[PDB]
Amino acid sequence: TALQQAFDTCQNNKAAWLQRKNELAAAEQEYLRLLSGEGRNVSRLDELRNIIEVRKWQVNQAAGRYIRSHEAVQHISIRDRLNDFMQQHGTALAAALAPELMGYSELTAIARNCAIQRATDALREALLSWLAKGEKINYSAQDSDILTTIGFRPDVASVDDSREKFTPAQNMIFSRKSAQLASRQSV
Amino acid sequence: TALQQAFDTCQNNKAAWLQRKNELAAAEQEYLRLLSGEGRNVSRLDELRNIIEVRKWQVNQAAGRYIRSHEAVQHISIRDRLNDFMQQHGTALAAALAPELMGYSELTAIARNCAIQRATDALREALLSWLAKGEKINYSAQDSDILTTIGFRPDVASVDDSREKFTPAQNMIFSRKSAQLASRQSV
Repeated sequence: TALQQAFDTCQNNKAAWLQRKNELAAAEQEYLRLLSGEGRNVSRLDELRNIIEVRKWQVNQAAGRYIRSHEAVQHISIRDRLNDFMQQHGTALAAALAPELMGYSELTAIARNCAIQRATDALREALLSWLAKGEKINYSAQDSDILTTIGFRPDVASVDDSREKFTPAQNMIFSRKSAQLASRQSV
Repeated sequence: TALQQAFDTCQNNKAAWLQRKNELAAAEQEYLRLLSGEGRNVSRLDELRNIIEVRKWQVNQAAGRYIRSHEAVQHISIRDRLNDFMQQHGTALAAALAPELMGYSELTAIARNCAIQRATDALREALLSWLAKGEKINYSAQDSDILTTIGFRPDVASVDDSREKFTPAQNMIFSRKSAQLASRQSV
């Protein structure tokens, strides 16, 4: 049931990222409205700029968390699907790889690594040959709905908000500022 | 049908390498016979040493040629077996690997390479799990005999005889010496 946990964790990350995005958008629009209002509220403008930047940092963090959760759920789905496929086709698969897979138990570390590398890149070449002809690849029937709901790739609105990286000092400063802002807004 | 050409090239390499080995052994035992005797055949001993050196070089070259041919025939057999198994179960493997394999045709170079790497090392992890659970696998049914006469690995003699390497200058000098020796023996 770990796949369901990954799925709904990704859904929660999507929800949190969207909530952060609309909060930032509302703060941006009210900041522009107040700036265009010819108001003598310099302190108000400064603290709204601070809120804007805190919201941007929170949006970046949420987008990164959602992207990593998407990667994790895709990876676990791949693990399970390939695991059952290989569990069912393993006799033929290892028969096709007998010349460099037998004796794996007693082979040395360097020999084992060389053999698995040769098997791995030969299988890579086979995958490339199969993909060359240009057919259509479909989701597994058991796990089609979850992958369709999650999507093949994360939304482009999640990668453009994570293209810039924050230094650890910036990260901790923004964490303190966000905590202070949350405490102030809670009152 | 190149597998048969690889296999009888392997057999011819047996012929050549065994001929080099037993000719070198005969020359070595004859040299030791003449050295043990009281005969003052210093020129004979010198030319015998030259012959022994060029025969060791020829044995090394033959062992290297065997290693190359054996690796080539194993690679061809692996490619053919992967082609057959992949044409058999590509739909299932694509259903397993769909989360990052569909759309590969229109993806950019870097994305294509990253997806290939992720699929490839996921398959490597699956193969490691199969090896870990400890089930033994025999050779391919279709091509069992061709790859069981040649053996799982090249002979230990072909390995330790080819362990030492020669710089290209040594290779060309030894080629010239071998040509001169062949010309002298022919007449």
